Amino acid sequence: PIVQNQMVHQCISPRTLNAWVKVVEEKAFSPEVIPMFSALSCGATPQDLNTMLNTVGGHQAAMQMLKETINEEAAEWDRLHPVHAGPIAPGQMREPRGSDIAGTTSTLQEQIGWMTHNPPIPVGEIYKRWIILGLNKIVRMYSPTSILDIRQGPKEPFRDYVDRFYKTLRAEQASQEVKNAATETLLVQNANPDCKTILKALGPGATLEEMMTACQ
Amino acid sequence: PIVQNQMVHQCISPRTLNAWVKVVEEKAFSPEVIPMFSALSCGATPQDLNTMLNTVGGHQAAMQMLKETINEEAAEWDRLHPVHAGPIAPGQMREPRGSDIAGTTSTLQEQIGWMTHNPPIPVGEIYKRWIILGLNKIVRMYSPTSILDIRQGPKEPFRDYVDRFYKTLRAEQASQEVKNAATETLLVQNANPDCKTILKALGPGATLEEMMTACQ
Amino acid sequence: PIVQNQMVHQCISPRTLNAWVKVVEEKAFSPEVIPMFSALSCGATPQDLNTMLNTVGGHQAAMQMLKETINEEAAEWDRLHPVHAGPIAPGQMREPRGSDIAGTTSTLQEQIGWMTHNPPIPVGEIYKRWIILGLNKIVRMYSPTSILDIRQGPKEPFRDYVDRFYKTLRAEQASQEVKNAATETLLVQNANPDCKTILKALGPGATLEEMMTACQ
Amino acid sequence: PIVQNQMVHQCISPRTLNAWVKVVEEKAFSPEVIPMFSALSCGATPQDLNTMLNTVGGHQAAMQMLKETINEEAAEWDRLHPVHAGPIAPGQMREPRGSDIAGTTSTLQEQIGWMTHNPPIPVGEIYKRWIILGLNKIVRMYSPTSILDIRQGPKEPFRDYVDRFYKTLRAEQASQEVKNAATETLLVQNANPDCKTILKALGPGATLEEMMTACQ
Amino acid sequence: PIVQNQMVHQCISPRTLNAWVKVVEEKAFSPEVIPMFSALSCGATPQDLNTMLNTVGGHQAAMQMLKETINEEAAEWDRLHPVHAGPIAPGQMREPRGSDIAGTTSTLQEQIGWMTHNPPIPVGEIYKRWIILGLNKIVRMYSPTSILDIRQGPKEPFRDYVDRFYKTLRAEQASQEVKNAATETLLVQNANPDCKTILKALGPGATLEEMMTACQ
Amino acid sequence: PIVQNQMVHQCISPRTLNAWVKVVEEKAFSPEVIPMFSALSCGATPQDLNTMLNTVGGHQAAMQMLKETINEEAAEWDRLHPVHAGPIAPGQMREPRGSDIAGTTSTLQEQIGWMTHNPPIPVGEIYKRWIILGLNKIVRMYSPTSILDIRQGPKEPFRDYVDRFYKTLRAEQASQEVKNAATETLLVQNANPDCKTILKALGPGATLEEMMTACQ
Ligand SMILES: O=C1CN(Cc2ccccc2)c2ccccc2N1
Ligand SMILES: O=C1CN(Cc2ccccc2)c2ccccc2N1
Ligand SMILES: O=C1CN(Cc2ccccc2)c2ccccc2N1
Ligand SMILES: O=C1CN(Cc2ccccc2)c2ccccc2N1
Ligand SMILES: O=C1CN(Cc2ccccc2)c2ccccc2N1
Ligand SMILES: O=C1CN(Cc2ccccc2)c2ccccc2N1
Repeated sequence: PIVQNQMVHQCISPRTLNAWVKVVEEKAFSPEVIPMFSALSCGATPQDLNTMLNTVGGHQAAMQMLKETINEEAAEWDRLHPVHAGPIAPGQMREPRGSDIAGTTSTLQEQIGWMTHNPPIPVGEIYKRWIILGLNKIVRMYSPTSILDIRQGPKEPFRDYVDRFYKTLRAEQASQEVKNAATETLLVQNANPDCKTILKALGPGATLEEMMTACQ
Repeated sequence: PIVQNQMVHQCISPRTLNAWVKVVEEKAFSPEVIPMFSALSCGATPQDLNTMLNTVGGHQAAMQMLKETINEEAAEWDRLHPVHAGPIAPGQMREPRGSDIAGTTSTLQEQIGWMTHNPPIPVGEIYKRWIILGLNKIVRMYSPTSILDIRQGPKEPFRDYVDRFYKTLRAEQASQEVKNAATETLLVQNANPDCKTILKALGPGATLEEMMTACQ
Repeated sequence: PIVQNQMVHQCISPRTLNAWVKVVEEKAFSPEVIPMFSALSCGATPQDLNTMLNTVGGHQAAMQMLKETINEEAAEWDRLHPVHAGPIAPGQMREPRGSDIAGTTSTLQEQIGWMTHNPPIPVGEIYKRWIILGLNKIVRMYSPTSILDIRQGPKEPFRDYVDRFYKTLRAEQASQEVKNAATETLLVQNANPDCKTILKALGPGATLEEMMTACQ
Repeated sequence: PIVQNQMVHQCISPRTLNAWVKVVEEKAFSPEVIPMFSALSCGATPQDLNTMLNTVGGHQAAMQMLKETINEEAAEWDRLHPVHAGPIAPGQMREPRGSDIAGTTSTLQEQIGWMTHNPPIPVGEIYKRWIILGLNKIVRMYSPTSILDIRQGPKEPFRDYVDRFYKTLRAEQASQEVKNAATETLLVQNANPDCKTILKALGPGATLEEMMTACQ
Repeated sequence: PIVQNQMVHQCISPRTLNAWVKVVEEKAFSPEVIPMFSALSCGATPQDLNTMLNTVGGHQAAMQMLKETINEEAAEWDRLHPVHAGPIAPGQMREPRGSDIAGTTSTLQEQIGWMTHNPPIPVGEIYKRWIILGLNKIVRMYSPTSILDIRQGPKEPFRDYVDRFYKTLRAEQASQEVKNAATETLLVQNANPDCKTILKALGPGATLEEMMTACQ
Repeated sequence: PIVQNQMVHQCISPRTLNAWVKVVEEKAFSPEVIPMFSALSCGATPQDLNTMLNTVGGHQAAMQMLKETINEEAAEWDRLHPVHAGPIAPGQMREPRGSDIAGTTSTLQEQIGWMTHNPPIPVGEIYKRWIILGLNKIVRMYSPTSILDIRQGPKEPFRDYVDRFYKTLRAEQASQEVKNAATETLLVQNANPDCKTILKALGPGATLEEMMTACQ
């Protein structure tokens, strides 16, 4: 990555490389893997971002969908920021293309130059955005269960049902508005008869704390 | 986080990310997880605090109650510190809102600016307070056992009973006044007949050391 | 803790937090846990000392006896160093109370101010002393076996007997004078008949090396 | 390696040495091992590159093919950059040969001199290129399965088939053009009858996301 | 310990504390534990040396013999370097006693003062010498087998016999002169008849390499 | 070791000490242990080199052959660089002897003085050379199998045979000339009849890549 002490390139650490590989091995495309990807790639160059994706041995269908997302974003970058086709000014910073941000057509030195310019051209953060957009599509793709089939079992603790409910909603990537809203509708409709009766009785404007307390 | 050598942003470490994920995996919302959360989030930006919460794959009912606690606190921040609605002074520090402290509407650069201002606007510590208040509600919620059902078994060592007693009291979050007070009342009432007889005999003003020595 | 490079606050490390939690999990209140507590808390602020104690999930009877020891010491600090009750001199160092040393009524900034004053008011070391005094009472409390029941088995190697003997004496916290003295008395009385005969024959002023060599 | 704080030699870390040995033990010449080799050898001298290859205990047929690749590249370096045969200018930088880049005929000091010259003679990066070219030949060699035998099982989830497909294609080292192209041909021909029918129906210009969604 | 960047006190690391505890748990007083003790205590203060010994939970007979060795050495230090009994010169370095070197009567600050004086009074290294002398007595004590009972089995590879032989000799702490000398005498006498015949035939002045090659 | 930030002594790390001990425990005198020894001893003083060898608990026949190799090299150093026998010039650098390089007769301070002189007297690297020469003799000694008994099994994959072949050749320490030469002779003679027929047909000047491809 690029770190302080002034802004300089540092080798990606064995600890970082290993954490990323292990999390994918243990968690595949469970949603929590995305924020972990983001955090492990703090200060990453495009090269570092390619390194972490390349070190993954499985999930090559995901990696191939991911490349499709990156080309779409690359093409929209190029549509928005076309670069003049002439030869570059001797010893001057060339403008980055989509493929330069994705690190397919840029060197580490070019990447350093952009990310440490004043002001920075933050190619690391631009590419991380493309990748995370791509990873989110995959999370949703690999979400195995519709929220509509998350229903509380006759003998299932309400807390365990809410855990499954909100885990499913996270993979299906319903926004926060739909997370706080489902609280007074689908969460209750999908509750078992006993709890549903208690939750109906509470009235509307019940916090999730109040609902969860109410169903024991 | 933000650390010295002057005050600068540092990437959250793989060691830190992994410790937090593991403690939640092993301990869920056992009370000792909260002080561990606090310590692992030493110097954290709002972004870092969101990162540690986001990296958690389970407990999504807790994470959703947590968001409710954060909105209540956000709203009370906004009620107490309203921000002028105008466009910002070029290159000047804007005042943070509830949502800026919770890191939903603030950038890392804004967060750095606040936390490294002279004097600091300590948005990291303000948000950690909201989160810990939220986590404590959850600890109490997930405390499975009333102190009233913690009673010493006929053949249970007094020390093991006191361990269960004070573990339960910690999850139920009785204050220190009620921890030092329960010593001369509920701890004795909940003791087995043999030990209760010994503890009655000691008289009042017996230290817990004295009680525990007295019951072998 | 507080460390050099000048004296500055540093976050307690994940490695430190984890070592302390694990040692308590593996060793409970075996005496060797105390010197390990001391070493893991090198340079600790009162806050850090509370952090390490708070991160412990079990042993809440011990943690509650510990608080009793800390209040006694707090009260003796207050008896010895009363603080004037007036409002503080603007931007000046207030004097610490018992509760400020125990970190219940002091901020991290106050704690830093004291421990980095010239000369230091070493609140970290004052509190570590209180805690270790408290932990030693607990070690002795949780010592399961009187030295008087440590007797060499008919077929037990003398070395294994001496190991049990001096382990017991450590938990029971006999001073060094009583450790070097027990050598020519209780160690011999508690030996098996065969070894006792050999040890009687050696005469007095036999080193433990000489005794252990003598009993094969 | 060579790192900043100015450009200086640093010992290869135990963490780095161990990561490389373990990845080869776990993954042999699975393609993801190459980008991991590249990342673990960030800032490496030729000596460091020889160190990581030498620390490998198995795969000596691979290590011997690797040496053949390195001699071919060494010979092409020498063909392109012949060095004058005279004795060197006292205290001056000699020009590197193939064998000097491969670290068989160069000292660490010479390697440091080249890699830290202004501008650098980047012998570390030149040698890493030779080695990675050699490692890629081996990956392809050790790829056990033709893409032509990757066909979706009657009851095999389309996602699992695509994973095998694109894993195989990676080991066989088909370029990106042939990865994005196989999408509308061999991936579909190799699908099971049910999915093939669905994929035929989609028409051409279907994204892999669209195909994978379409086959459930 | 005391380290450079000028000479300053550093906290003993969790990694160091844990390595020492584990090596004693795994290896007890096998001779290789002593050089490991020495290396783990690089730059140690007397306090650090007491910390590593105190963190050991077993082997309290050894720890008690160790204290006897330390008092003997302390007494010989005092016999050789008596200290004037007067009160100290305000703000001046007092001379260390045996008990000050063993860290029983000295503070960390005093220890720092001595070890960082110009020239250093190297109390860390003086105490490490006493301790290692004490640990060596214990290694020999706990050596279970006389070299005289190390004899090659009828079917035991000569290499395995030599391994047992020289392991035993190390615990029994025969000097290097007696290690290189035993080569042409006891090693051969203790060999099995077949190998003994081969070794007799070699003649004297045979290297251990030559002997080991000769016996297959 | 000795490291930069100017050239200064650093404690050998717990990580380094542990890596070396573990590699010997897992790999004994498999050839790959030597380059790992070299890499773990980067910047080592003679003292550090003795520390790593001393920390090894087994293989005392090897350690004793090793000492014989070190004395031979010590004696050749003394034959080549005799030292004047007079008393040293006050506060001046004495010349090192064989035994000073092997760290038996030199202090750490003397070792630092030599290795940090301008120019350096590189006693660390001189001793590492002696040791590695000694370790290589042992690797060959402990190589269990002649290359002549490495023959491809009727049903053994050619790749697995070549792996055994070149592993054996590495332990037997045939030079690179004999590794690249054995390719067109012994590798083919030792192949099974089927593969031998294919390899004979290829003709001479076949790469190992070509041979391995040819035998499936
Ligand atoms: O090296 C790389 C480059 N890219 C970007 C890319 C984008 C589109 C097409 C090819 C490559 C990548 C994307 C995803 C996984 C791994 C990688 N590995
Ligand atoms: O990213 C985030 C932001 N917040 C604050 C928030 C507060 C209220 C509503 C939405 C978000 C959060 C809170 C809890 C767990 C995870 C997260 N993750
Ligand atoms: O936060 C804390 C504060 N104290 C001191 C205290 C002293 C007396 C009464 C309450 C608190 C403490 C003591 C022991 C274990 C954990 C803690 N945790
Ligand atoms: O030491 C080395 C040197 N080389 C380069 C070399 C190149 C060609 C011939 C001999 C040596 C090497 C290559 C591959 C694996 C290990 C090593 N180990
Ligand atoms: O704290 C200590 C002090 N000493 C030196 C000592 C020397 C003689 C008598 C008492 C103490 C010690 C020696 C050995 C193991 C542990 C320790 N722990
Ligand atoms: O301390 C040491 C010194 N030497 C050199 C030596 C050389 C020859 C004779 C005695 C000692 C050594 C050599 C090999 C293993 C361990 C060690 N340990």
